[PDB]
Amino acid sequence: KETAAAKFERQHMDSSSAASSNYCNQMMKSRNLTKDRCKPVNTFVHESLADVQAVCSQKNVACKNGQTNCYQSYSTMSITDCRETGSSKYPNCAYKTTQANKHIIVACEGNPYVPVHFDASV
Ligand SMILES: O[C@H]1CO[C@H]2OCC[C@H]21
Ligand SMILES: O[C@H]1CO[C@H]2OCC[C@H]21
Repeated sequence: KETAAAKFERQHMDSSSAASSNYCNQMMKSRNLTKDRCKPVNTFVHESLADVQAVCSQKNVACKNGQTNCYQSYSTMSITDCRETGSSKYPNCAYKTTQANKHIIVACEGNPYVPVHFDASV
């Protein structure tokens, strides 16, 4: 199917600015993140693809799994955190939409060196 780079864009990119309270419910579904199960948590970045791709040349930091290919953005970015509620039960996945402005940390790989995993937001 899709590549790791493409999967990252599908799961985490939404350049279309600060996200409603129904945002995650619609987005998690439209991006096919509720196909096999209700993905517990997810984060969407409201910045241009170029700006997110540029993070691969920014601050090198350790990944949560111990690998060394993670990078933290020098500036904060507009992001939306999606967290599954308790009343949420597949195939009816319910999410809590939370907007914020924080630095993002992504793992990069390949040639071209691009984001392939969203590690965290700090
Ligand atoms: O869960 C509530 C929050 O905002 C409403 O609009 C659509 C669905 C909704
Ligand atoms: O499993 C139970 C716990 O809370 C309910 O609401 C939706 C599904 C439910």
